[PDB]
Amino acid sequence: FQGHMLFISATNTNAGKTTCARLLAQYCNACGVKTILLKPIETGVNDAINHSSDAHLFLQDNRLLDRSLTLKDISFYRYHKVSAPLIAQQEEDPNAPIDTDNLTQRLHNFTKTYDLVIVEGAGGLCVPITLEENMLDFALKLKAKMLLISHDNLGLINDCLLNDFLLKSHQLDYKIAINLKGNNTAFHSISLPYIELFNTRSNNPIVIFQQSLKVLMSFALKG
Amino acid sequence: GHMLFISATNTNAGKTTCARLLAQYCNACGVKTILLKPIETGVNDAINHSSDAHLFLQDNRLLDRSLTLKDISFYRYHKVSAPLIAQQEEDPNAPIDTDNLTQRLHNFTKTYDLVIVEGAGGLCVPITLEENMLDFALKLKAKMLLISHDNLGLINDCLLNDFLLKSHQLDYKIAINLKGNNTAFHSISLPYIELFNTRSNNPIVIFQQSLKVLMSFALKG
Ligand SMILES: Nc1ncnc2c1ncn2[C@@H]1O[C@H](COP(=O)(O)OP(=O)(O)O)[C@@H](O)[C@H]1O
Ligand SMILES: Nc1ncnc2c1ncn2[C@@H]1O[C@H](COP(=O)(O)OP(=O)(O)O)[C@@H](O)[C@H]1O
Ligand SMILES: NCCCCCCCC(=O)O
Ligand SMILES: NCCCCCCCC(=O)O
Ligand SMILES: [Cl-]
Ligand SMILES: [Cl-]
Ligand SMILES: [Mg+2]
Ligand SMILES: [Mg+2]
Repeated sequence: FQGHMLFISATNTNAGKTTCARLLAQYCNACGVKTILLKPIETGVNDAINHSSDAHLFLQDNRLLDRSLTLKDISFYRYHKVSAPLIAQQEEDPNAPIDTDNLTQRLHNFTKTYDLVIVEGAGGLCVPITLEENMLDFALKLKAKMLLISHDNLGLINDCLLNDFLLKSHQLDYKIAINLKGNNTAFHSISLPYIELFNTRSNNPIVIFQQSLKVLMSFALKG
Repeated sequence: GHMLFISATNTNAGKTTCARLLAQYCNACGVKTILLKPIETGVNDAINHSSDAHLFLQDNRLLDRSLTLKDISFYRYHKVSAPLIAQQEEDPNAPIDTDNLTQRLHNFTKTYDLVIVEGAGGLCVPITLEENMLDFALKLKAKMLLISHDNLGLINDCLLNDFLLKSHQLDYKIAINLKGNNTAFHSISLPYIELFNTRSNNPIVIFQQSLKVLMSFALKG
């Protein structure tokens, strides 16, 4: 068995990566698709004090599959500073640059025992991890598939398209999904019309996450 | 005259404020500078007189008192949305004409040293079925000043835009709109910018610190 890998990134931080990741994993696992959730690099955390980081939320979902799992098993580079990882690393752990080769082995390792390995990035695509590498670079090195989450507010069109432009310029499979809040009545009149229009002319349509679980599972497992 | 297009990482980033600050500086230095907002959305001119165009109008009147809103802003809609969406809903029979707009903007270069043009929202914001703000800026053969917010997340937003801009044949600069009370920026984001700048031939500057530099940029041949 060789399992599949889905990288999850976003238009920016605080866009819905974590929530959507969980929602997708939940769906997959319910359909009998054995799915683990990973947050390899995380910043803005203090694990002595609080247990509500993305890695912690992931850990508790993952433990429904493998109770022996621990935080250190699914998250590897963790910093207090609320910043890009590179900046956090340099300040808090100067002698230990983030090793993407290491990270890759570890993420791939999970594909040996899981049908689907979901990997949450940090912040957006151009967020720097090392002197030489950013999150997009990392996703490419992993040879993973890309799910890019967008916010659902005024300004999403610009953000989606900027990211579309960057992604389509690189050799990877990707989908862009909008994280639509249920109570967001404005979206369907304000943004959705351009998205519809954009989709008629694009071979890589932008979908609405909450309405695309089945479609996105398929995408994730395609090969 | 010279033409500077002003866009941003997104809407509500500081285009209007920075545009005014730059015009103010220019005009003070004897560089005759007009401020234009050709396309604007989310406005209701009967009720509210604080639109970007209105602010521009009152600045512009220090140079030419006869000027009126309709002279410096041409497509204006109530809907708080991308212009294309606003147009289709509010004025279906009148697509935005970028050829027209270009004439009208260029026209001002005849009588002004510098013509500053505020876009709407960001670069990929659609104006017509075929064209977005970046397209428009290219058609204008204008120079590009892209304003960025100063918050957590600016790196990503700056670089995304850098990527898109550097992929096209235009001169541009990216300026961070740094709030004066923003102590966090200097330790949270600035380090990466400095680092980025050491390795890029198109460094990211801090707007409030770069008025003279940006004026020069705007007037360079
Ligand atoms: N559909 C939704 N309804 C309510 N809150 C949401 C929804 N999607 C995301 N959020 C909230 O918005 C915030 C975004 O954080 P997160 O899911 O961690 O995004 P990111 O991983 O991109 O930082 C969280 O507090 C989360 O609970
Ligand atoms: N450097 C700054 N310092 C303090 N307030 C600012 C600064 N730049 C913009 N603002 C304020 O924040 C808001 C940003 O809006 P604006 O400048 O119109 O953004 P945009 O033109 O990109 O939509 C305005 O209300 C403005 O007064
Ligand atoms: N009031 C200013 C609104 C300008 C257009 C909004 C940007 C659309 C988007 O990128 O989703
Ligand atoms: N915990 C979220 C913080 C990590 C993302 C910071 C993004 C850096 C930037 O693009 O300026
Ligand atoms: Cl669950
Ligand atoms: Cl003034
Ligand atoms: Mg998260
Ligand atoms: Mg404005």
